[PDB]
Amino acid sequence: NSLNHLTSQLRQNFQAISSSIQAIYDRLDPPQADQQVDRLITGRLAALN
Amino acid sequence: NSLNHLTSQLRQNFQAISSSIQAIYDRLDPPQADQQVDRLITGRLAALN
Repeated sequence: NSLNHLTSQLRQNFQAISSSIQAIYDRLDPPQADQQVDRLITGRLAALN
Repeated sequence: NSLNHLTSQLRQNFQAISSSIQAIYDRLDPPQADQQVDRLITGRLAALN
């Protein structure tokens, strides 16, 4: 159960524009993408916790 | 490891302007800054949990 829960957390957006990081640097300039990607980093660190 | 991990999480912004509360105030109006301070509260209570 722990692995299926952990892997399914990668679908979450965490109020980001996209759940795929490459889809963020493709859409926005690098300065704007960092403040969007940061939500994916924090949300997925909490998933590991 | 539990002490330094807990203290390092005080650096985080949790999608606020800054990690310092006194920086959230003196930059923003009170009712707006109140919403920003709440972001630090949830992030740091989760760190304690």
